[PDB]
Amino acid sequence: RHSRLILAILAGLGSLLTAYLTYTKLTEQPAAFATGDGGCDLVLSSRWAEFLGIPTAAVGLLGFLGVLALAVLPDPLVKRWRWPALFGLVSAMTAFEMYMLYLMVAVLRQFCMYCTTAIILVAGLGLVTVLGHRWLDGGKLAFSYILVAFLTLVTTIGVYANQVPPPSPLAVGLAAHLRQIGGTMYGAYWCPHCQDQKELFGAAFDQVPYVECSPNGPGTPQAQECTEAGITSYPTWIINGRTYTGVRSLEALAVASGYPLEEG
Repeated sequence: RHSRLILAILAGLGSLLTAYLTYTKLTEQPAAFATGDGGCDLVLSSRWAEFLGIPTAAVGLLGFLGVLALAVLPDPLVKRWRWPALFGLVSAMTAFEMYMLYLMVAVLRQFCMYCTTAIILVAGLGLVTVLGHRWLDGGKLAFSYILVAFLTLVTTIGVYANQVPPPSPLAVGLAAHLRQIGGTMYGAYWCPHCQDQKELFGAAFDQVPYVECSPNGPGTPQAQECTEAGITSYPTWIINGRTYTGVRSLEALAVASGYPLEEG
């Protein structure tokens, strides 16, 4: 009943998923499955999927390679520190993953199988670590978690708040011009490319006239308003009667919008 073999076995698998989720991003190859419009295509290609410059998969590698090491190292300065070390580490791993899951539930509204697996794997770990050895302290486990979780979440968010810079400075100037001219961007929410186009503006985009094209996601016919103006792919800008395809630079959009760029 008590075992740390379920640890090394899950931690091994965890290591492999993470390993070639990293190898994928790190070589920019597509994920073995997906590319079916949004999904792992959006998720993996979105920001967040990188953490402090490296792949977030690569972060999860350190996690899954940590938990494996502890589980596989024989009882050594670890005998005393194994089952607390394992706990703190896995606590962190569950916390991170709940925020990742949150990202998918809200503020991506999209899911990834490779990412879901990760979660379930860590959920297997979380069960095992709690039930695979008891201190029967109760109060400390409940505390220790709430600490580590709070420490993970604070750092995690504080890294992802570092991820998006201010909408500066024409980013806001243009978003107000587009709002006034009525130049509109048509795009999906599941579209990675549109997310990129949204990225260039930053928090300024909230002014931009946007038309959500598929309110019911992938595989379902697009909203009428998009089919009326004659959209095919995303993103599409119709600014001043003229239509423009794909992502374009703030400079390129300024030209299409009649915004006066000044450098003298």
